[PDB]
Amino acid sequence: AHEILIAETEAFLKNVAPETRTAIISAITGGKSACKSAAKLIKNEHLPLMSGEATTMHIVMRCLYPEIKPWKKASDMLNKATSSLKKSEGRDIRKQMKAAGDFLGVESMMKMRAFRDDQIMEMVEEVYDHPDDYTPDIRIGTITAWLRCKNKKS
Ligand SMILES: [Mg+2]
Ligand SMILES: [Mg+2]
Repeated sequence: AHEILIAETEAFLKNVAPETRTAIISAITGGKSACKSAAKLIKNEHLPLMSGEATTMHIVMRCLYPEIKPWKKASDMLNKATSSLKKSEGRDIRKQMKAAGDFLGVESMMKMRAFRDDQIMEMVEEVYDHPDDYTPDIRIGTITAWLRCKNKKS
């Protein structure tokens, strides 16, 4: 569903410059080495992105290629954003994510269970903190659904 992911990332980045957006999108669709390089560029904050835009893009990139190490700024952010969740609540979310299977499943899970922002964000934290615990379909689906949610507020 990486095609839909790319589309949502493009929309998420609509307000940045072309070359810049083009540089990011071209890299993330350019293979593992290209995406890795783009993630390093992102975390070093050389591009003129807002803090939230940079962390969002690093999450997208690590979700695509989990060999990319975690950026503390993004990691810490997801921790704070979900700090009010009981461990039991997160346990339920892990199971439900897995059972969701793919993008359509994950989107449906978020909507039909009327998830709060913190619950959505716990799904994103699961894929960012523990990408290897989830299939590519779940990682991409979760991040796509998350980006779709944000873009609908634009
Ligand atoms: Mg965490
Ligand atoms: Mg958490």
